[PDB]
Amino acid sequence: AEKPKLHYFNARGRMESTRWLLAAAGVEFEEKFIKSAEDLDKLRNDGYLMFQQVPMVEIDGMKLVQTRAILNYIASKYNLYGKDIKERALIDMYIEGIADLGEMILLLPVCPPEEKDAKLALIKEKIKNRYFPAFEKVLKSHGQDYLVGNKLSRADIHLVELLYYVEELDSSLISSFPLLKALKTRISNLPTVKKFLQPGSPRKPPMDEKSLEEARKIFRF
Repeated sequence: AEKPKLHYFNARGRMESTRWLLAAAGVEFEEKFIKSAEDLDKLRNDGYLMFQQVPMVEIDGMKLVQTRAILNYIASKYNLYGKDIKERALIDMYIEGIADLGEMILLLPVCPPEEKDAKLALIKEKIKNRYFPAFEKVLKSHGQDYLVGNKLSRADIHLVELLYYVEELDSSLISSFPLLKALKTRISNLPTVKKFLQPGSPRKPPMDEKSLEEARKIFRF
């Protein structure tokens, strides 16, 4: 069948968790990078972006926009979304907390510089006091290797992706959560994820100053 095609900037941004999810599911995909304002204008004008924004993923005849719509579909299609309505509820609750914290971290770079130290301070405090205790509590409550249903789900993938970003930000934040460390290690050793973490995969690097400043110019934001 049609191989999924991801339209995004050549950057992590809002497409990276989709790259993680597809790669962890063992699904081949290709990428079409938006290099210029002209590239974005053309996708807009031609009608392929419902709300004039990317990420956009072509999969199974559809042109999907909205990160959560994209991820929701992929997770169902490849059975990473639980076995029933009640398991989806747990997965949804888990990954929405991950998304909330991920949104903060996602936006720290474009945070105005006079307010950036306090944004970071607050982020670190929510990690140690709100989010990391909540997932450690889940893992300790059942002691199993996966967050939900004793079976790999999107929740494990999204969580461990976030754990890598939190390491980039501050290695010490995970130090008092041994079950999160153990999750990160096990998920990273699943063959599909291990390959995704090795060089040459579609996994994207952190944004750097040159790349951010240049893209701020090209796309005026």
